[PDB]
Amino acid sequence: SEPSPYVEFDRRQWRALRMSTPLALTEEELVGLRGLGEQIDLLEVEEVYLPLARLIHLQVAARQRLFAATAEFLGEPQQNPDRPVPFIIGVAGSVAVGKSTTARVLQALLARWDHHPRVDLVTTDGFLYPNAELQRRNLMHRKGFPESYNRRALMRFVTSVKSGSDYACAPVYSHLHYDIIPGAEQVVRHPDILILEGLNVLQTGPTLMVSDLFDFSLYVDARIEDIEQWYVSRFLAMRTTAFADPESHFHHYAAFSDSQAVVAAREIWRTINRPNLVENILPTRPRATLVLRKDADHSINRLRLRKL
Amino acid sequence: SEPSPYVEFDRRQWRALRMSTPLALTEEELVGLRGLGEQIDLLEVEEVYLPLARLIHLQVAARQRLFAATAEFLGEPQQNPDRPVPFIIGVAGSVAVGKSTTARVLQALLARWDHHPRVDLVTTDGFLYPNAELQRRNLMHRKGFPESYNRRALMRFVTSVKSGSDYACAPVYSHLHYDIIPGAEQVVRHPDILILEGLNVLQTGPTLMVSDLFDFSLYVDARIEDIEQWYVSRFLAMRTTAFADPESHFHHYAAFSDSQAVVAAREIWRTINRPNLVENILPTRPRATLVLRKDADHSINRLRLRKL
Ligand SMILES: CC(C)(COP(=O)(O)OP(=O)(O)OC[C@H]1O[C@@H](n2cnc3c(N)ncnc32)[C@H](O)[C@@H]1OP(=O)(O)O)[C@@H](O)C(=O)NCCC(=O)NCCSSCCO
Ligand SMILES: CC(C)(COP(=O)(O)OP(=O)(O)OC[C@H]1O[C@@H](n2cnc3c(N)ncnc32)[C@H](O)[C@@H]1OP(=O)(O)O)[C@@H](O)C(=O)NCCC(=O)NCCSSCCO
Repeated sequence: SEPSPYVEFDRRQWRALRMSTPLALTEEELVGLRGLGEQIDLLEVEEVYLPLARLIHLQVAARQRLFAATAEFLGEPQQNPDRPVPFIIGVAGSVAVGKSTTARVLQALLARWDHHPRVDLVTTDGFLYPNAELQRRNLMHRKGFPESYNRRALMRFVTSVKSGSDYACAPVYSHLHYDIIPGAEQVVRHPDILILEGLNVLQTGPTLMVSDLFDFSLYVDARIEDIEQWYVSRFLAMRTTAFADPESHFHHYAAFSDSQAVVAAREIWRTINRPNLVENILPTRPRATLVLRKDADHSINRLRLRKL
Repeated sequence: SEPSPYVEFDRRQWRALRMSTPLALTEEELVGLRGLGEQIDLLEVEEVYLPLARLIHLQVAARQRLFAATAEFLGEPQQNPDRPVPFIIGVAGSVAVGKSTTARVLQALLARWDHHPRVDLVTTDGFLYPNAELQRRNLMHRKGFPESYNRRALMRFVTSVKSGSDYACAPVYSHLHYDIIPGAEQVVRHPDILILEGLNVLQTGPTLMVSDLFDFSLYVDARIEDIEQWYVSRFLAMRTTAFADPESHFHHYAAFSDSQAVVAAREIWRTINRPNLVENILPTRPRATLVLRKDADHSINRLRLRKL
């Protein structure tokens, strides 16, 4: 036998940990959060996301006590009871694994908490370098990799917010144009909770990084072959959604046949997304507070929690 | 202007943070902790180590609330009020920087806390591979480097203790024989606080490591040229202490002249200790909760605290 920092759960065990947590989300609101391909329904929100929201609100008060201790030690004032220390959450995972929806659902739940906390959600792609700058660094084929984001700027952003700033700015990325939007900004004003979602978020290193500022993090996981399947399938579905727009950077993909589309999508997975997942994303899975394991049908039926 | 995760202090500012913290250490007890070359006196213990001990005891209660939240969420019992969750402390730094004394002094202070906590101290060299095994891996010239320790065993040890085990074993290293002592063990029995001191301790990576289990850590820092100076000087002093013992693995060093000794000590610093410090130890300085900066005279007159 051997001791471990983690505790594994199946949905039956984890759903019981919901207790009385109310369900403040309608089936229609879920739709507004549901991403293309995603199978998440209100049942999963009850048996999986509600226990998560509970665990997170238990730790928010606790986390603040810790920051209180340091404040006390330093002989500082105290804390405007209504302008606390932002609880930062990191959501990571591979492209097409569902992390985007997971973060949006988590934000909706936490925000509808009795004390109605101001909960902001920022995706890291707003921190991607503009295509022209990526071109400069010869990184257009490495878009999504750690070095494709302005990690300095990202770290400055999260640091500014958790340090108690009145406001902090983040650039905005346009998936439609496949590039940063000139002049656009997302202003975050001292939220009570900040969710940061991106491929890169849990990465660690020789310098203090955004992951070192997280008070809680989740990794959305799945069999790599399944994620590729979801990616390719989402790619074919996009021919009639995003790619169908004449303004789309990838509008030429709309006319691909099922066959040509699979070939193109598989190649991008093989040369860009798979390498990034295997080399940079997966290695960060061990440090996540909670790992959500999804089955081939996108169903979350297993979880791994870090008690230590 | 720019926000930061750290707050810098000079001794004048930091010593004021002592408040009423009692001094339960005699000048003679300090001697029993003082390492060869070290200049630490009771004044430094009051202006620097006492504020540290205070800050640590404020965070111990706070840290436990956090583990309490998770226990509550999981619907577990509660916690024998007298067999809690061990607060783990990491102490890192270069060879000859004084980290060994710093850890021993910290242990003495914390243990003499009103509620008399059971405080254990474990140095990582007990986890060094035996010379014969180092020979096997061709690492005898890399002794001290991360790959020279059994990190798997070390992680198992710290994990076992923080997980609440009744007892955990650690091998024992003999500096006199420059090797692991066959059959020797240090038994740690559910301490309230465990201090882990070693060159490697704050290292991070692709797997969950000992640093991920620390609730607080300190890095003992200094100008690299000063540390080399301290190393060489300690080396010459050892000719009449440790090396003077016929049983010493390095007994041949006792007969070196000042000149030959400096040459030998400088070469080891250049080929082993300096490379390790620069490549593996220093890069971990950013993640330490508290950095103790020492001047050429070993004096600690600056500190960097991680509030975030
Ligand atoms: C741009 C980048 C780095 C963005 O990374 P993300 O972490 O946002 O990827 P993720 O899979 O989480 O996508 C997030 C959302 O972004 C959507 N999206 C991604 N690419 C596009 C797109 N080109 N047009 C419209 N929507 C898109 C995707 O459908 C998600 O929507 P939902 O919120 O409704 O679920 C990534 O998509 C990428 O391009 N990686 C490497 C290069 C690559 O894959 N190129 C192929 C481009 S055409 S395939 C578009 C669907 O993947
Ligand atoms: C074995 C190892 C990895 C141990 O690392 P540590 O983190 O314990 O080094 P650190 O500088 O903290 O030494 C801790 C104590 O260990 C003592 N010590 C180190 N080497 C020896 C020794 N050979 N004989 C007796 N005492 C020794 C040192 O004087 C400290 O005593 P205090 O508690 O009184 O301060 C390291 O000393 C080493 O050998 N590194 C690379 C190879 C090397 O430097 N070889 C030269 C050996 S002769 S020089 C002995 C003094 O450095």
